[PDB]
Amino acid sequence: EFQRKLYKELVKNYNPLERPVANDSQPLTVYFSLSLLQIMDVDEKNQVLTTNIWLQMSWTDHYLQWNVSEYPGVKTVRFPDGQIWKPDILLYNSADERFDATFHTNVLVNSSGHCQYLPPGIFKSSCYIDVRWFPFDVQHCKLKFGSWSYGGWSLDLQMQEADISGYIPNGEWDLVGIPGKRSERFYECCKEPYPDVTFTVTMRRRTLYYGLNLLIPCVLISALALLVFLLPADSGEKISLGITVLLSLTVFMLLVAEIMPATSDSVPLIAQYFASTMIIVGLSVVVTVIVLQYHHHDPDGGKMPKWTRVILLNWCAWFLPDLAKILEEVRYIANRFRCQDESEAVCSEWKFAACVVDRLCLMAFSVFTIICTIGILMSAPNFVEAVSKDF
Amino acid sequence: EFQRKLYKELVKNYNPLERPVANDSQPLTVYFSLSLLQIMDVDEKNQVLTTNIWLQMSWTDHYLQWNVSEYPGVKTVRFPDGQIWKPDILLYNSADERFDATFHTNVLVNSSGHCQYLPPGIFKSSCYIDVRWFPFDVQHCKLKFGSWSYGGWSLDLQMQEADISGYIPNGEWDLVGIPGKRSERFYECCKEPYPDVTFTVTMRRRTLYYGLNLLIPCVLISALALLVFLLPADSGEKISLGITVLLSLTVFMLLVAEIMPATSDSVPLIAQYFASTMIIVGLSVVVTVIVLQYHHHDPDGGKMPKWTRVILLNWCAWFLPDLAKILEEVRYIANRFRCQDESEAVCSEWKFAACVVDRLCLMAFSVFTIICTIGILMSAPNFVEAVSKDF
Amino acid sequence: EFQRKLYKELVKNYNPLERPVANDSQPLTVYFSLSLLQIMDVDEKNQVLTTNIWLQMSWTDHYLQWNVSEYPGVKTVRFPDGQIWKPDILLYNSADERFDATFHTNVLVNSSGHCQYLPPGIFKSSCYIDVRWFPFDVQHCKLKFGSWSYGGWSLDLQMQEADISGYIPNGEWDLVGIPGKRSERFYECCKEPYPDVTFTVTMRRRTLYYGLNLLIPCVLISALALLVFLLPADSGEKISLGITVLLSLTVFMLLVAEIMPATSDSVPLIAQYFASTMIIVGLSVVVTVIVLQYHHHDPDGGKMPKWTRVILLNWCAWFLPDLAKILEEVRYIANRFRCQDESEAVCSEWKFAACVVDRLCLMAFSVFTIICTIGILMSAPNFVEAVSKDF
Amino acid sequence: EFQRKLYKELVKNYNPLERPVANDSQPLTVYFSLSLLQIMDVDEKNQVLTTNIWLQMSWTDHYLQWNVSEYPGVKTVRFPDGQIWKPDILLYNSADERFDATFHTNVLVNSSGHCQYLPPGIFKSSCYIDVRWFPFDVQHCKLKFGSWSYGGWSLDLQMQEADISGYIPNGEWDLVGIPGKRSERFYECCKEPYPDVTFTVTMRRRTLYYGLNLLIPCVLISALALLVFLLPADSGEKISLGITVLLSLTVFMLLVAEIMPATSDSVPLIAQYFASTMIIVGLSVVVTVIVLQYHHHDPDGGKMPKWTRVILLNWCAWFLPDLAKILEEVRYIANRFRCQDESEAVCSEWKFAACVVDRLCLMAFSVFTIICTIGILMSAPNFVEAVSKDF
Amino acid sequence: EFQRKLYKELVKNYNPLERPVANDSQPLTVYFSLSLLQIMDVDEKNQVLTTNIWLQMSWTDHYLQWNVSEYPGVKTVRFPDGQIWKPDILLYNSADERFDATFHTNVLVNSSGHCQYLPPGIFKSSCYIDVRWFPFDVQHCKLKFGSWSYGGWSLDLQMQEADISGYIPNGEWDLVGIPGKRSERFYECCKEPYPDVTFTVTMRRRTLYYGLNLLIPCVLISALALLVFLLPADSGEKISLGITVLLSLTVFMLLVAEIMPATSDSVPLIAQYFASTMIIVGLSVVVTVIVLQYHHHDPDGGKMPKWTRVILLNWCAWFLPDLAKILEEVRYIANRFRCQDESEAVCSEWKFAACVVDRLCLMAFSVFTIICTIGILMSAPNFVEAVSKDF
Ligand SMILES: *[C@@H]1O[C@H](CO)[C@@H](O[C@@H]2O[C@H](CO)[C@@H](O)[C@H](O)[C@H]2NC(C)=O)[C@H](O)[C@H]1NC(C)=O
Ligand SMILES: *[C@@H]1O[C@H](CO)[C@@H](O[C@@H]2O[C@H](CO)[C@@H](O)[C@H](O)[C@H]2NC(C)=O)[C@H](O)[C@H]1NC(C)=O
Ligand SMILES: *[C@@H]1O[C@H](CO)[C@@H](O[C@@H]2O[C@H](CO)[C@@H](O)[C@H](O)[C@H]2NC(C)=O)[C@H](O)[C@H]1NC(C)=O
Ligand SMILES: [Ca+2]
Ligand SMILES: [Ca+2]
Ligand SMILES: [Ca+2]
Ligand SMILES: [Ca+2]
Ligand SMILES: [Ca+2]
Repeated sequence: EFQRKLYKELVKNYNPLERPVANDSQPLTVYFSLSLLQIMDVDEKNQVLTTNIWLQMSWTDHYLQWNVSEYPGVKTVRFPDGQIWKPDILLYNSADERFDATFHTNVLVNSSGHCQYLPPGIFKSSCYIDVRWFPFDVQHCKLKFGSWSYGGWSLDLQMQEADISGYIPNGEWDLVGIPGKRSERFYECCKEPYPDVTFTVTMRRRTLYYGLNLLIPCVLISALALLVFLLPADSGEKISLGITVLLSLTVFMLLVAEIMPATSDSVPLIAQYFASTMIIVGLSVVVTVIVLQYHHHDPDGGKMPKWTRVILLNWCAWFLPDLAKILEEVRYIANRFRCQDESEAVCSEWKFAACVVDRLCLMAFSVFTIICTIGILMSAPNFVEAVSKDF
Repeated sequence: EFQRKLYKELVKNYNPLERPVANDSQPLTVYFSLSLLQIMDVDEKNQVLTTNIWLQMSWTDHYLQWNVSEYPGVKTVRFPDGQIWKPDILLYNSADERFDATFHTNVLVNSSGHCQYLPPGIFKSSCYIDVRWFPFDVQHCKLKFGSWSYGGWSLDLQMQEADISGYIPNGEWDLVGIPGKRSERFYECCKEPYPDVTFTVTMRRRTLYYGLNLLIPCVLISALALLVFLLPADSGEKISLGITVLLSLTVFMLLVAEIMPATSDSVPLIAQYFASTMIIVGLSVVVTVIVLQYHHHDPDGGKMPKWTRVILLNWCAWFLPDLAKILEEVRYIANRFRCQDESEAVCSEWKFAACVVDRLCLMAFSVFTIICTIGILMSAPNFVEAVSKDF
Repeated sequence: EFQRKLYKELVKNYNPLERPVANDSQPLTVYFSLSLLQIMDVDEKNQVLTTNIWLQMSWTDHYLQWNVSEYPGVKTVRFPDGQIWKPDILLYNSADERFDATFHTNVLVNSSGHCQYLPPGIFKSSCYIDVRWFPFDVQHCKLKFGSWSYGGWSLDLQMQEADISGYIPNGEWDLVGIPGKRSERFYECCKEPYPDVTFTVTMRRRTLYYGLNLLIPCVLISALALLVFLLPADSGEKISLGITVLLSLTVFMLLVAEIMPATSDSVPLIAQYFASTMIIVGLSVVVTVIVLQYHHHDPDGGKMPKWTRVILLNWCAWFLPDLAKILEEVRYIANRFRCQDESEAVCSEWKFAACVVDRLCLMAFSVFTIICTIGILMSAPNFVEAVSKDF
Repeated sequence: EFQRKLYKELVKNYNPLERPVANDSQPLTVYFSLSLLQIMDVDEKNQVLTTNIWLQMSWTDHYLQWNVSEYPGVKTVRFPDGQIWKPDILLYNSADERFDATFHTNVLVNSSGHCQYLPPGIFKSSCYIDVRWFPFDVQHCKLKFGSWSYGGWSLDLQMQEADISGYIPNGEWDLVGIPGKRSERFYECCKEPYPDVTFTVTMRRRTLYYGLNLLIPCVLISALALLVFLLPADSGEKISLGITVLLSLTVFMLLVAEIMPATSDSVPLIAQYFASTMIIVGLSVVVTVIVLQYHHHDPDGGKMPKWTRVILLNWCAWFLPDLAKILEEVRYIANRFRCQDESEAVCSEWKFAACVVDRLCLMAFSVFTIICTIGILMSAPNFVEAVSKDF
Repeated sequence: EFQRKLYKELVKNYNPLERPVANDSQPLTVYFSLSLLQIMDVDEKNQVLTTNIWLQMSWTDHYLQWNVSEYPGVKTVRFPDGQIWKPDILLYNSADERFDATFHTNVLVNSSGHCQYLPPGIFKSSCYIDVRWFPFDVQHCKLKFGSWSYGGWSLDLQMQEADISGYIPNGEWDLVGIPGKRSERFYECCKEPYPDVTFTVTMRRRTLYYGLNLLIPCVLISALALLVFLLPADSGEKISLGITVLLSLTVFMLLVAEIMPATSDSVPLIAQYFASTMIIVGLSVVVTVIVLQYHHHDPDGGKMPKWTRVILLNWCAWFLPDLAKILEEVRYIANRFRCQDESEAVCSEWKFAACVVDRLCLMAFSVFTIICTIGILMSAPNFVEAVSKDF
């Protein structure tokens, strides 16, 4: 009975289009804050960040002042979108295709004339994502808020501390904080200045999934490709293994390339690792070809180099009537056998050379693989941190 | 003729913006309920739940009271969205990009002044999905409803029992119930408190599809990889089989990783199983390399260890003129043959050692595989339940 | 000149919110029909049906009655959405995220007061799809229409026969008919009853695509895997073939699982077929291992079982001075040769055993494959029908 | 100053809901045309066509007539959507989920009372796509326009020639023309007739991409699978090659099936080609098995057929004291050698038979492949055309 | 207090529908500019460009002129969408499905009557993308702006220089500039002319990602396929390697075809490279078949060509009582041995021929591969530029 009379009274001569103030040349103060319920999702490929937040706008209005004595028991009044005045605050860097995801909600007012506006939102923003240290990476995403048609001479934004109290953990990221900052900028459009409020979300990725799904299989594959050397040449399965491994590695590179963005600013870590692995395996294939070349060789058809063989041997050693016709034919067959034996002995020497080559290159490749893996993974700053918590 | 007159009369001096009550300081009561037609879908990857429900809001209005004697035969009247007052009840935890999926429908009123509002909706909600026990998993999804600009001093929500009578079975989940709960919370925004109504859907996954599509092939693949040992070394297909199996297993891991979320909170069961399988197969490859190492070996080039061979043998046994020239040459060839025979015998000893190694490691790996499979699958609490119904 | 005057006259004292009738307590009659232009699409995975239809609502209005003599030459008048009264008829079981796809169009009226409303629509509906007999399957999809805030005491729905005259063939389904049915239900919300109109679309899938793309390759793959037996053990390609076939079959199972829903209500046919095929091929691999076990075997190292060999043989047969030194050495070498020959003969016996095993298991597996394929495909009721038309 | 007065004057007593005419019983004439800027896209799978066009509606209005002498210098006036009357012309066969993609724009008027309305649009339409001759295919897509609530007695549509002057080439299709046609139809809804305007777009696909990406690899794969015959049986790589080729072909069939619709109306060309290729390769595998069967064969274990061998040979030929003990033992070993030689000779005969089988079946399969490829590709009507322009 | 009075005064007799000018026949001037914040994304497949920009419209209005002395301290006033007049400027070539992505914002005015309108937007445009030189490619995308219902006689567009000051680098493209141009066109719709403003964005792709992900593996694969020749025929892994490589190359072609559009206008570079690689590898397979044909060959079964062998040899050379019975049998066995030796020697000659063929074709294919790679990659104009910056 009093609420109705008050509602009649307030909009007697109102006009939403005016900035409500006692002095027309004195700027108005608006307190702007953010509240962050959830980190909905992150997309590296498209470079977008989806978040669920509540804005918080507060400002005092002169006209909507009423006395509590004449109107009893009524403390708070509400007004919808178009009936009163609201600041047209919205996101500068959006990717929503509608550009304003705010669900227009009510406005609360109390006798002094204060006014609150907490519009929720599922906001999409255009971060700049970097993968120089993927998966051991930390990301900085800035949300930039400000007014559009109102400037410093006519509006004045002041920042309050954000709110992470209701924050719900995501399960794929860790939140340090969302520090805020105010600035005044000078756009090449207009005379008067324009302020802005920037909140810088810091996130750290939890690496258990990407550590138990990518890295461990990669190291195991490298181990398997190292294990090829020991397989003796007699078994014909010496090179099918390596080629199958390379095909598997190619599949793996497809997988990882799908889940990463195409940024040419800086080369990523995981790409360095994959490149090293493929080069190592290719050199393994080449060495294996050399080995099978030495192993199969006709002693009578060819000969042997000197310097190579002697150096190889040194390195290995340090590391490790009618009766007359009868006689004639028997002599012949025995000589045949002796020649065969000598040929076989030379072949055996060839084979020993092949085995020593195998062993030497095996040790070399094991050392190279171990060193490269360790160095590449140590290169990441956050590694020491990420392994202490996630594991 | 009377309907028209009533409609004229009721909106003579109405204003939608007022909370309709006899006493302005006395709070209003609103009865809120839910009805659940269908569980539209669930998405583990994005962690979202899509449901089809009918809200149920009921409250009494003082102004829309009319006498039935003067207006005859008219019992119920209807009012659209903006003409009368409605509570702005909406979902707190939404993922719709429009944030309010409710299809604004009519409002029904009867002479006492009671009012009903049943707006339907395809609601999306941000559950927290867990896969610690996938596929034998049970999920708890909470839907949180409440008002936005109205508090306890001005509105009072009371909960009625939900409705699963019209529920349509999904074919991929089982519904236990949707218990509801009321609470009062204190947000770091405002002085007065705010209530909320939370419904906790419990779902259990039916495992026939995921049991006949994933687990059975995995066990069969492990069996095939066990069957490699028995393949004798003479056939060159001893290691191509295992490597092909590993490539297939990698493909399988791709498949499963696509259909699972990237949560680092806790390691999942199926990942434990896959890790065990890949480690087992890798050790199988290594053992096979060792076997082919022993089998192919030059007796004259090398020798044999003692402790290893004797222990191996024990374990196996418990488990299982010119005429003179003629004579000279004949003597020579016979001695050659005897030496060849001795070499062959030593080679045979090597081969027997290889076979016994094969058998021993085969039994060891069979035991390990069986034990690990059984233990990993027993680890799931719900297993005993899920196998009784689904199968 | 007369149209304008009529339009002025009709809305002189109108109000869209009243149910237009002579008697306020007498219910109104509404004739509701459907017309079906196209079956836009079907999605098994999400269980949705997308259709293009035209509603048909007809009802008489008392107020919009005018005399044709005073207003000459004007027969039909039109009214847009909010100016007159329309029944809020909409789909009960929708999946559109907007929940009302109807494109609000005009309303036609003629002097007696009759009114037509044909709003088009691309409607999405939540069918219950079943794949127990895929691809030889028939589907029943129900569209449920009714009013929301109007009941029997205040509205009365009557059904007319649907319209398939304009129906456009799809190319992937066949339409039998869309029988309609009326019912009155009692929802656990309200006192008065509520009617509903349900149209049951029946569809049959045309199988040429899925018969020439899935089944034929499957049978050919089974044939190829049968052809492995005949490959003699000497060629080392006896088991690579089968394993490659199994990998291909796994790929095929991936393909089919992608295009099918995850319903645990009932096991599907195609899954039965695939399971049978994989089990058959696995037993083939095992048999091949056994064969290569017998073929490669040292006669001197081991011996032979009796019962197995004799039974195998029976089944096959039914189915199919210095001179003294010279003499000594010659004697020795000849004895050596004789022993070698005997060993070779025993080896030949082993090999013959392997070949007979091959043949027997080949026939067994051919019989099993043929019988299972024929039985599984006959199991489908619609098969006899689907092969008469589609092929 | 005059524009304002004119705008006041015109809407003094207007009502958008009336059909504007001098005579109420005389029908109105509307000139309807289309203009086609771009062929946005085509989707075979869903059977949809996305286009960018400008409608062109023209009609004369009686009320908006003004004298140019009293109002000077003002020639054209503009009116937005709801202020004046417009015909509710829209697409009959749409797939947009909003059903009317027209961007409501202004309306232009000139003193005589003529009125223009050119609303742009990105229209989606439900073509009927056919792939009987893919990729050498020509497509007919019909766009059907007409009014909804206005008939012949009240509206009269007349068609003007379309406009392809601004047409922008797509790069994946070629446009012949868009002939238009008018018709009057009799829907089973209503008494009065209803006209319609149908434009029939004709498109021809440019085949360079699909000719250099699909066909050429297919023919090369068939060539490689032909090249298997020449590989001699001694090299164990005779059947791995063919099976790998078959796996590749399966992958290719997956690729092509993804990019084609599931229409069972008629079998497509590319499917015929793939079926022929797979059957050819399967018979190749079978022949290879036969060859390896003959090549490996124990002469003593078995014998040889007569008719087959003789016919094969003909076709090939047309196409292409103590001393006594010493003597005894020597006799024995020599007889042994002679028997071995005879066995080897019989084996050689077997091998020659295998080689001749290889050659004969090779020529047969080459002839079959060439003939089938040529015939299948000639079968397409448009082939001769498509190869003259695209290449 | 003055703002309110001014707002009352200005809209006393306003009408948004009039073009505001002193003279009704004199055209109005509008200054149009663009500002470019970000290049959101590019899609080659669908041929679309997504950008984030700010329009800039400026024009003077006669009615909204007020004196600053009477109204003190108020300099700028604001007006929302429908209250005042705005030019309906929008994109001609759009792909948004809503066709106008502009977020309608306020309008700023100052006493002289000047008016600004800066509506932001995430605009989608239909470029024409070309891949003739992918990845070393430069793209020209034109954005075409203009008015719809207003012409030269009634509106006059003038262009200001664009703004790239706030431009944010993308990380996948480089921006040269966005030159603008004005034109007057004559559409086949209307009498009066219509202007337009076209901005031509130039972009250059940064190639590090596509250079380290595609090209390097391709060259390594070609190297591996070259390395097959050196593998001696004795090892049975001579052709499995090449076929596995071809399968990998097919997978790679799938990958690249997915990420490229299906434009038949002109053949692309990367396709030329892939075609060359596959042809080279196929000829490699054929050569390998020839080699294995010569290597395995029965000397007694056949003979040798003359011209081929002699030319091959020249090119290689330039490049690089009872006792009588005893005697009889001994004679026999010795003759047997001699014949065997001669056969073996002829076989050795065959094998040497095979090896020389291997070497010659190896050098030929290495030369061909090197030349083709170098020539194909040099063919790109931008290559020399792109390698200087990106690397
Ligand atoms: C109306 O709302 C304002 C906004 O909070 C209230 O003003 C606050 O009052 C408390 C009480 O001492 C102060 O601590 C705060 O500093 C005040 N706000 C600000 C921004 O300074 C006010 O009390 C409310 N009630 C009335 C009747 O005005
Ligand atoms: C108003 O618009 C109409 C529509 O075009 C104009 O009428 C055309 O005038 C030309 C000039 O001779 C004729 O060739 C056309 O045939 C006319 N249109 C039609 C549909 O017949 C008219 O000139 C314009 N101006 C005025 C003042 O009416
Ligand atoms: C209102 O806005 C106009 C638009 O800029 C202002 O006019 C500009 O004034 C400066 C000052 O000398 C000139 O350099 C510009 O050339 C003017 N604009 C144009 C388009 O020529 C004007 O000063 C503003 N204030 C008032 C009171 O009119
Ligand atoms: Ca992510
Ligand atoms: Ca699921
Ligand atoms: Ca389907
Ligand atoms: Ca296409
Ligand atoms: Ca791109």
